[PDB]
Amino acid sequence: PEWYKSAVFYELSVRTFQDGNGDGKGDFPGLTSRLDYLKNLGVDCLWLLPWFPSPLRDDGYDVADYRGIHPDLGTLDDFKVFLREAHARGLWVIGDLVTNHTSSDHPWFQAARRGPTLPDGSPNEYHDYYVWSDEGKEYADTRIIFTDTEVSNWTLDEQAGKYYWHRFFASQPDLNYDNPKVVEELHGAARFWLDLGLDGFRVDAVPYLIEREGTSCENLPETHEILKGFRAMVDREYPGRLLLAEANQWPEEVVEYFGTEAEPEFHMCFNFPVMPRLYMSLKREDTSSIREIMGRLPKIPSFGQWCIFLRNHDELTLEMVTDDERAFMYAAYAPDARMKINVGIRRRLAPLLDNDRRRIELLNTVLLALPGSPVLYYGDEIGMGDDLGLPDRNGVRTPMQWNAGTSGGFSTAQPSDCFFPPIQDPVYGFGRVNVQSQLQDPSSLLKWTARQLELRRAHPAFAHGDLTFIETGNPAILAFTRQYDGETLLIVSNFAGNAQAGLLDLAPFVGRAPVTLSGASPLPVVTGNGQYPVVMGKYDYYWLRLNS
Amino acid sequence: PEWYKSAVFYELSVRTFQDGNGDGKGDFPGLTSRLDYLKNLGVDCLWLLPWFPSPLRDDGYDVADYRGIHPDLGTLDDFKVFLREAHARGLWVIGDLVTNHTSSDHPWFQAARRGPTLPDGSPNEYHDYYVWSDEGKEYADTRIIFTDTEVSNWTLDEQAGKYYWHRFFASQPDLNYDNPKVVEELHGAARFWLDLGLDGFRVDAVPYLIEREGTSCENLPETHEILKGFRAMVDREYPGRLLLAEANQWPEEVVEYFGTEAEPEFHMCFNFPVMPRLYMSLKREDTSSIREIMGRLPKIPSFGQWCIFLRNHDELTLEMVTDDERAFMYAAYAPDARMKINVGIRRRLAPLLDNDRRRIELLNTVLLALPGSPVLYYGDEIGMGDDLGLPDRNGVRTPMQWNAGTSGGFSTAQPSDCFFPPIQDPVYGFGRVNVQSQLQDPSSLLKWTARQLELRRAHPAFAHGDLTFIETGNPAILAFTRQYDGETLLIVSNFAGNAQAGLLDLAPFVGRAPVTLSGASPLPVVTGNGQYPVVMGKYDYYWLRLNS
Amino acid sequence: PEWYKSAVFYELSVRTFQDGNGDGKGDFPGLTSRLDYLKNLGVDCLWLLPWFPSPLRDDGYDVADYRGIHPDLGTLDDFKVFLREAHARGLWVIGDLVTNHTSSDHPWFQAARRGPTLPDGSPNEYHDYYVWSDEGKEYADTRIIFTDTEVSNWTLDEQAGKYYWHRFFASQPDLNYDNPKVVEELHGAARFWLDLGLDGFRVDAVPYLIEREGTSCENLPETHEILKGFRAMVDREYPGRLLLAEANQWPEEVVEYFGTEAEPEFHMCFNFPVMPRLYMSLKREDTSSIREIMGRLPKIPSFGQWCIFLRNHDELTLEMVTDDERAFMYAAYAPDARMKINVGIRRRLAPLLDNDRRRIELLNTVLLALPGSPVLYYGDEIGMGDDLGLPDRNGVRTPMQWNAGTSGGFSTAQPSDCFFPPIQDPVYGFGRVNVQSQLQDPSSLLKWTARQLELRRAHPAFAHGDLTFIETGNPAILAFTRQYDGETLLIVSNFAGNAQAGLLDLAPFVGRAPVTLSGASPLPVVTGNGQYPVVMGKYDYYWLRLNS
Ligand SMILES: OCC1=C[C@H](N[C@H]2C[C@H](CO)[C@@H](O)[C@H](O)[C@H]2O)[C@H](O)[C@@H](O)[C@@H]1O
Ligand SMILES: OCC1=C[C@H](N[C@H]2C[C@H](CO)[C@@H](O)[C@H](O)[C@H]2O)[C@H](O)[C@@H](O)[C@@H]1O
Ligand SMILES: OCC1=C[C@H](N[C@H]2C[C@H](CO)[C@@H](O)[C@H](O)[C@H]2O)[C@H](O)[C@@H](O)[C@@H]1O
Ligand SMILES: [Ca+2]
Ligand SMILES: [Ca+2]
Ligand SMILES: [Ca+2]
Ligand SMILES: [Mg+2]
Ligand SMILES: [Mg+2]
Ligand SMILES: [Mg+2]
Repeated sequence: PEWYKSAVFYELSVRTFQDGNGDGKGDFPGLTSRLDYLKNLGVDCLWLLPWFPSPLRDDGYDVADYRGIHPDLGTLDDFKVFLREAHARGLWVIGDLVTNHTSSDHPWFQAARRGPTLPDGSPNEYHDYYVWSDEGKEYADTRIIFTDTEVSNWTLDEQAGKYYWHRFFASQPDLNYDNPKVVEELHGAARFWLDLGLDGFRVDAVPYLIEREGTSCENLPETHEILKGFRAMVDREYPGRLLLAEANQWPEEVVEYFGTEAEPEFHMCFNFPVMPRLYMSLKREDTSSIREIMGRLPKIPSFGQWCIFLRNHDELTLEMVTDDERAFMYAAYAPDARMKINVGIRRRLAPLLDNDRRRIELLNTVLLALPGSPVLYYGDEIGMGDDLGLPDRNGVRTPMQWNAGTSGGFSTAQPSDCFFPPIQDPVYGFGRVNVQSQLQDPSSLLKWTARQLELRRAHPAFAHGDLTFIETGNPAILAFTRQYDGETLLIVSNFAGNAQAGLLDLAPFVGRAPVTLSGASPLPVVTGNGQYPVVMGKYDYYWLRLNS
Repeated sequence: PEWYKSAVFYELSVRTFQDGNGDGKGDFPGLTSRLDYLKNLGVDCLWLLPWFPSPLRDDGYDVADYRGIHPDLGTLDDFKVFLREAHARGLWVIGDLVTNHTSSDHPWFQAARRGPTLPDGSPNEYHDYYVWSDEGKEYADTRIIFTDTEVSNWTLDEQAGKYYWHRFFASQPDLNYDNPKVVEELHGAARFWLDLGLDGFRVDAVPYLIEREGTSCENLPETHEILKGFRAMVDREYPGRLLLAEANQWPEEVVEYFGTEAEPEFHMCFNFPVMPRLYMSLKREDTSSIREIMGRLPKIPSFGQWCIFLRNHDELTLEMVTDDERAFMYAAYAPDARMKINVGIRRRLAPLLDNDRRRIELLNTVLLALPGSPVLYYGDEIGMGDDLGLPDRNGVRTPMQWNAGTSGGFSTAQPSDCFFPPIQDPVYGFGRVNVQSQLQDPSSLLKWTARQLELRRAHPAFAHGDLTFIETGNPAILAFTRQYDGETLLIVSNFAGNAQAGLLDLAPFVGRAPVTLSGASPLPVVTGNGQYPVVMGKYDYYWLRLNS
Repeated sequence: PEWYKSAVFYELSVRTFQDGNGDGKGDFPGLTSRLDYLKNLGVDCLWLLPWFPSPLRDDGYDVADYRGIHPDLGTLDDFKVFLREAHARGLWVIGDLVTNHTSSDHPWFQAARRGPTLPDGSPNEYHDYYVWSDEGKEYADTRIIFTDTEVSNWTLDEQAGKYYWHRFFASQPDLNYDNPKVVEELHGAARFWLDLGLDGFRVDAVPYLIEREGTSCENLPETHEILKGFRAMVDREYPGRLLLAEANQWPEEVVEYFGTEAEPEFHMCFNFPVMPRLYMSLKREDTSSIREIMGRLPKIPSFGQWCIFLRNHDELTLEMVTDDERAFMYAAYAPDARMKINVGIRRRLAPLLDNDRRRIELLNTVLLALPGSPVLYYGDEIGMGDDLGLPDRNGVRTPMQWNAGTSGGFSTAQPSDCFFPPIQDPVYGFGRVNVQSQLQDPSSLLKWTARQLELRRAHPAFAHGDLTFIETGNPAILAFTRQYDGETLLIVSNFAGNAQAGLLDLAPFVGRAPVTLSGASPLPVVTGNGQYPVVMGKYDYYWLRLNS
């Protein structure tokens, strides 16, 4: 199969990973010096947060120049060396393609805001790069994403004397995909990096490209059409590259972003629908929603692969759960108002689970066992915390924690001069949570992650198999099979914090012996009616094979 | 009107309030020395927990003798002084009538377990006192109440070689109320205490008296009949005395336990329907469930009053809430499995609200301003915590905390020798939480409670007026009026942790000023459409009078 | 800008914070061991009370060696370790420079008092260090500061047979700043500590340096000139250090102590004029004094920052308020004779506000929201009380209360062996009020204070913004805006104990939507003419931003 189908992805932010020169900002040289770490961990493809020139009002997702390297990060030369050394070690690298909008500081908007027509009466060709309105009445009753900050998706520009559209911050005016010069402007952005050897893109905020009156301005067919065309371009000019979609929508609409066999869109999309149901189930001690929401995902094209994930650099999003499910999530996972933002909970994986390794390991094993390619968020493999004193979603973007030295090993700059402060609290600060500690610790979470990815490489059914759920007679116990190329894996997992009993419907497997993938230790042979009694300890995960 | 309509109740346990003599067990001489404190708090009626002789397998709710005083608590003489001194201070006292069942140790059951006929052939009249079955397949698919202890509501008696019935523990066999001799053993048990001057009874577990095949064995019309004859008795032989029912059922089944004007039952029932919705609304910042369960309550007889309460000696009960309501409450209010028992949450009021006085005060103001008569659980007026290392529901029955001396002022005996250990943790311990502390502190929870009761007493609409909810334009803001004898109170309460805006429908009251009950500070008069704009700070409660 | 404009200051006393060796006295080893506490609280600069050798007749403000460490506190090595550990955590430190006077035990004064001419007939260079009069009739009609102790500002030295000047205790003779050798001795004291890395100085009693006949001997131009020279010396030889002035004068004279842009003096002064008016307004429930006094303060130099404080190690000074205001304050806050001392009230914050956390929280938020940098008095963040059985102002200097073990955690010596006895009363004693308790209490005053500072960090308009008072129609409601960097904060505060309504004049902000800084909950958009109705609870603080 395709290479993204067997990849382990790792999300990181250059500005925040490793500082080479002491100025308190992460840079490409520093990242380059930590590629062995990543490769040794089991990671195949790096996804880098936006690295472009930017005023950084949205941490670099407000892009001022698509064909360069933000000075904080080094030079285009440093980037090219980084990418040569990543491929040297057999890693792929994808970047973040911000397509729905640019920074207000981008030259195109600096131009667009001079008005429709130029001092000499000739049309301003850049005015139609963005979306203007005289009074801002259009696209009413359209959802506001950054609700804690924006009262409107229209904002009046003082120089233009008109309103411009923005699905995100006001300093992030939306591009106009009804204008064909904009479609080409970002094909050209794509070519610039694909040409240098980048292996693909995470494509950002794709559901919000085209706005149409009388609709939600999400998932519009006019939007999908642009993505089909973006895929046809890459498919022709750069075979083998990866287009990955950030499309947090409900199951029926998400699968649309893969396109069809006849008309392909994305190769992979994040599985936003299952993510919140993992957390809900852990609290409810009941994995129904996991099974229900996955069952609502229609089959995807041949070339398609899901990207599975526990957390990332944004909040834990509650946009696409029901109202009762959202209320449950704030109650169970955000007991401080400060942990809420913009319809989601802005916390890291370990804090979200009360720093309980049994529960952390549990969800990571579901992450590695569900059908897709997993993506780890940087620092989650050592158990990093968060700093909710930082604004917006930056509390989960604090410096990587490398050792107990100055600034957690992130920089020789003082923690007060680092672009964000390395966490220093008594539970998750870098005197306790760092890579150097966990490399010497024989039983560290980091060592555990490495070992678990290793276990998964051994069994291609994780990467490529189907998924069939198994009845257990106990909602605390989720059980399913993964079949691929002759091998059958049984995954049994307890989402309860005490011992749980189950009776597994192993009818199709009578006469087979389940045996542990780790240590090749066999269980009683399935007999009789195949209803198989099991007991599990708290947050237990059973990775088993069903014999030939 | 009736005295229980204007009364403030207060629930305590003699074994646990005050130890007079130094042996570690609270007693009636000790309780007697604290009547002045209770008088000064603003309390009118003491409800005592079961004081009868007993092996204490359900803390005295397993009664071995309905006509005595448990030796722990002193003697029947000590009882008589206590009731003289309480009455001398204008206090009413009601006992706990454990009707549905007795202790296995009661001399009734020791006789009934010797078989249907005696060793000399004659028939054993005590056998039909309890409910029996040879195989114990009757009344199946009936709910277990103590789901964490009892596997079945039938248990084999080894000597009588049959099964007996028990809705509660196996040492608490149900009484057979088909047998009219049992109805008369409890009438005469009631008569014993009423003859001594006791002002009433709280009656225990009244839904579960009669059991019949093909029914749930709850609120059976037969059970109600027995209650009707109990009130008919008391109305005749002891006018003015009080019958109060513990009936945890859904709004439509609970009002039945009042009877009708023509056929009366209880004077008072505990308003269980609203109790869990108070907590949900605080966590959801959504006061909707309060208005809906209050709305499902049908009007009650003329003589009837609700008994409003936040907590008691039992768990917070999750039996009469939906499955999603129950699952939400576990998430929001029971982070540990230890905190759970028997479809409920075994935690004191202050721990339930994270010791946030602003929240504690809010639920109290709602407790004091809903229609009915409030009952305070002992020690919640100084903010006692709990001890969840103690079995069953004992963790909310730890000794009262009077001062910072030996065992919190409860006993001269060591904490290890007290019947329950006085709490000594750094947050709720008697070094931090005690009555001497809060009589000196000008602003303690204790003095706040005494003053809020003082303020309530000044406005009889609180105890007898009607309830009209009011539209606020914000699920977080609960607003209602109370109307009685020409007074109109307006009770606005924020259930959200941040500031909240609201538009109150004061259309009926255009032209009238609202003014504070405390301080006589008037707000702007209501005008025009009477949509009254209001802002509220976190957890704010506005007690206001609408001028005339 | 400069670091002290963003700093949160914290005032502590080494002898009283933490004893690191069991001898009952705080020391620098002990204070070093508590630095993570201050860091995690959100403190940036530690103002340490006088740490010099001294007989402690005024608790170390009678200095006897400006270049050493009082043996109670440890050695100069201990001081160096403390400064290294403070800076290693991003904490600045400043000392208390006692410029106006030395101890009578100071070597200089033991020398000066020998007479103008030594036994060998040669002159005594140290006689002219202090201020001498032959009959003590100069500067008559000049205020006595320590009115409860000192009957005159001239006292007869037994040995010199002349009169020496002292604005303070007779054991604190005033230094004579007309002698330029004196001026050099305190530039030299400054240099010593400024050379070890200390970040600056709180400068004690700076109005009273120079005395002149026919004046008040306050705020004289000759005193300001010496202070300009002190600023010049630091500006040149130690750039970036902080000079903070203690000048309790009337609003006009206070501002002089900043100097001018051309001839600079102090970087910061305490905002003494506003401090009493905060208390006046809380008792009157009328905030006009807060506005009248704030508005008599002229604009300050570019480098100027105000230091805001509620209480400190002194008495609550009533020196700079009218006779009627002072009589009110005595009536409202000094019921017992014992509570007055020298034109002022000697009580801690929490006793002053009757331990009402609502009122403690209100004034703390005004402290954090007025223009300036805030300074917290140690132990006030946990609600410490006072011991008015101690003499002078020591009642507010009792040891920090850390846990509920021996002496409250301050020392392993018994309370009766501690320099001052740690409080043990039922309301404020370390058994009820201590750090460890309040770290476990999910709702403690300590956590509140930490979180409120974090709220403040997030909005630079608090440190840096301007201030426009806003009409409300209700004197009980104090409303103002803070504008900086185009972020606009609206801060509304109720100073009364019941609900209050008002009409905010928000005309400059029509079309803006106010949202809570905590939670982002929106109030209605300002419409119409910006007359915005609000209702507030008792002692409510609305902390709002005006979303643009
Ligand atoms: O709807 C799902 C999401 C999409 C959005 N995430 C992406 C789009 C935004 C584009 O500027 C950006 O802030 C964010 O980091 C990106 O990863 C949003 O900001 C998230 O908070 C949210 O969970
Ligand atoms: O359904 C309401 C309830 C009734 C039951 N409460 C009473 C019945 C039990 C009788 O022995 C007794 O333990 C309990 O204290 C009484 O107040 C039960 O134990 C509670 O858990 C529960 O909230
Ligand atoms: O007028 C303001 C004040 C200054 C003075 N405070 C300082 C000067 C004194 C110098 O010896 C000292 O006692 C006090 O602690 C210092 O902080 C005075 O003692 C206070 O009572 C008073 O509030
Ligand atoms: Ca768009
Ligand atoms: Ca029964
Ligand atoms: Ca002087
Ligand atoms: Mg760098
Ligand atoms: Mg006793
Ligand atoms: Mg010491």
